[PDB]
Amino acid sequence: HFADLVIQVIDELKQFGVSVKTYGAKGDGVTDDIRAFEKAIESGFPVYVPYGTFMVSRGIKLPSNTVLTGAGKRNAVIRFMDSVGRGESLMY
Amino acid sequence: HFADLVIQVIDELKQFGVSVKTYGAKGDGVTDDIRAFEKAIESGFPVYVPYGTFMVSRGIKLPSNTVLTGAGKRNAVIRFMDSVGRGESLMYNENVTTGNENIFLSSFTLDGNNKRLGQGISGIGGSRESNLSIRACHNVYIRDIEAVDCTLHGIDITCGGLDYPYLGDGTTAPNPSENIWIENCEATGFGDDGITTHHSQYINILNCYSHDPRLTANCNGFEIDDGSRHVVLSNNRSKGCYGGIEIKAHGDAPAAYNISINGHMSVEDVRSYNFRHIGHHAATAPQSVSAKNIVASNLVSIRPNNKRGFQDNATPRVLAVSAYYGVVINGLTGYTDDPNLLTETVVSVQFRARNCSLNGVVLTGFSNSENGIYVIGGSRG
Amino acid sequence: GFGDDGITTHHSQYINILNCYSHDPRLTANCNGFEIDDGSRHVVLSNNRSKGCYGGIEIKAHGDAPAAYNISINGHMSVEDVRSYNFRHIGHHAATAPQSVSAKNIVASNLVSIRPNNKRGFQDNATPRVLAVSAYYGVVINGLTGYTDDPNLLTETVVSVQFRARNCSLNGVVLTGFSNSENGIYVIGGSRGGDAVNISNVTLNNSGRYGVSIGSGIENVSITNISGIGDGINSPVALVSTINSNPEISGLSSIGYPTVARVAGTDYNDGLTLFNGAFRASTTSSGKIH
Ligand SMILES: [Ca+2]
Ligand SMILES: [Ca+2]
Ligand SMILES: [Mg+2]
Ligand SMILES: [Mg+2]
Repeated sequence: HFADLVIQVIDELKQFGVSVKTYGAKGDGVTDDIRAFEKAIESGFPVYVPYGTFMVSRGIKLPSNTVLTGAGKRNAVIRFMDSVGRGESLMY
Repeated sequence: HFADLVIQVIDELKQFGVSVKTYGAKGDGVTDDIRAFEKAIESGFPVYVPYGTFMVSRGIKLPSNTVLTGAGKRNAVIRFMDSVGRGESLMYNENVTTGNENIFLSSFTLDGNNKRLGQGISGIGGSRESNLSIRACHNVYIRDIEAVDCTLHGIDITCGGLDYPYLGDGTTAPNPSENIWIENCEATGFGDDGITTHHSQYINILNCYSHDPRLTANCNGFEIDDGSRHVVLSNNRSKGCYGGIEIKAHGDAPAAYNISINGHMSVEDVRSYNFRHIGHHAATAPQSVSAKNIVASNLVSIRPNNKRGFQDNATPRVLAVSAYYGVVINGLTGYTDDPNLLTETVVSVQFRARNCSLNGVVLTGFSNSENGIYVIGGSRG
Repeated sequence: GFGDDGITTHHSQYINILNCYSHDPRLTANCNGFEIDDGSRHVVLSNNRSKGCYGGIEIKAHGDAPAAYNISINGHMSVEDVRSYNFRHIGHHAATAPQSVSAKNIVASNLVSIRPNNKRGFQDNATPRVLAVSAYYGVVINGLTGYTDDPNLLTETVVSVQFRARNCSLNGVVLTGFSNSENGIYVIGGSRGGDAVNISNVTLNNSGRYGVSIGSGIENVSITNISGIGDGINSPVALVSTINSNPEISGLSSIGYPTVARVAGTDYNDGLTLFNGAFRASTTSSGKIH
């Protein structure tokens, strides 16, 4: 309960803007983080992606005027889950 | 005791991955932070380097699949301590013999601290004592790195082993580096060459800047040396060096072949573009079996001179081609405001060189040289 | 590890693709490192690399598509691809087929093709090329280097201009190591061949049994400054070869080729200087010249 206050101080500092973990992203290579992304992008803020394997169950949609910068190649990873259907691009 | 909890919350957030300060790095310009680095890299996490002068007592080894990104040039600085011995490169890959894979180095200064050794000293032998040394490695991406005060090279790409191999001409050395990318990097105050390749293939050197070497020998801004092949150099700059770009080899080495230059600026160098194969220039000497294929465009040579007296005061050149077969030059501009710097020959093709195309050349200001363009004849012309 | 193409454009304009790296596709169809496809225009590609693909860079279109036009390449490295640089317009190659109204304008510099091969068997084992130009009008190439250490990978033709292609300039070309291919540079003639092409400042280091080859029925080709070496070639024939007599030729030299020039079934063993059409030299003024 203590760490959550420290986190929510940083999440309002917005060093890179709004982090995607602020909206409930794990990036643990298992958890479906799709809803965290959609929320972060529609907020109107530059979305940042820190370290982790951010799994996804459906394609990430990108509206107008979006800034999406991560921590690097093989650092901030975005992946489709082993049970995603057909017809969608990972990012579009 | 309170701050330590706040820190250890952030250290688990991993905004850039694991910070190097998490493992006990100070970056205060005094503390030896070597153990903090080694721990961070072996953790399997992308290591981040924040602000500070991160001192070191021995060379940083880099295993396979490492991401090492800092806070920028002249921001995240890595330095050798005033009491480090001889025989190590500031940063280099762990497996010296068989190399490593998938290394990514971004946004930091590397101060080799050659200053500590005294005036006019270079590497003790082989690829040893560079600010960065990539040996026998596959898929290496080097970005936004500044290499200052270097013992040997700023950045060196080579094959397996600490010594450079000399298997004669027409040979291809074992364990070569492969798929290398070097972008936005800077090399200065080096002992031998700013940025250099050996016995390695598939390399893009882009938008870099090598300048102002410490010494007076074969001190080239960019040197594509022994055994090198399939290299593109694009939009780099060199200044105050002997050769702006040198594509050569030694006698007992195979010459660099299939090298491309997509634009270059050469400022106040001695021989702005110098291609040759040492030991294959004389008439009685055996013919090079390796010195082939150079394509160069948009070459700029500015104020070529030898005021610093490189290579026993070798005469200045905008371009010199020797031994090589198949050299294509499209669009070359040589400019000088001082006619006394170059007096012999502005451009020359020589020493057994064949199949050369000079197309679209502007040479101006060389109003005191004997020859603009000179194809030398004679016994080995 | 892609299914179709590494990096690709369609029906879009104003694009800079810079310092990228597309390689090693999963499949075996039209798997190109970079593919500037249907409807594309005004694209610059600079200092990219491709490896282990079919086409290193492909600028094409499909039959029912307009061809990519006004495309620039400011340097490229193509490693172990099948057809390092492959330009065409499918459905506009055959003689009876309608002429492309879209396949125009390609400018390319500092092109590097390394070890072109088809070991993986792309496109029904299509024959390897350093460069292949088809259908397109107005192709400029300045500074091209093809290199191989293995002569068996490419055996047919190192460079070819074909399938209704027009207005092509090959300038500053070094092809080496292709000592087992039939042709270094080949402008194919015949019913749907290439025409209106300039080949200048070309050095062939053991590359092609026929160094430069011009097919039948071709009206307008210019060949200047070609020099070849053919010692290490398996049974070399001619440094330059031309089946008809109306290409123009100057500045030919070679060592190791039994014939420097074969033109209209005639050996010119130490080279030729040939101009066609009205001629005038060292005169102040003139009227009509047939
Ligand atoms: Ca040197
Ligand atoms: Ca395709
Ligand atoms: Mg060297
Ligand atoms: Mg397509």
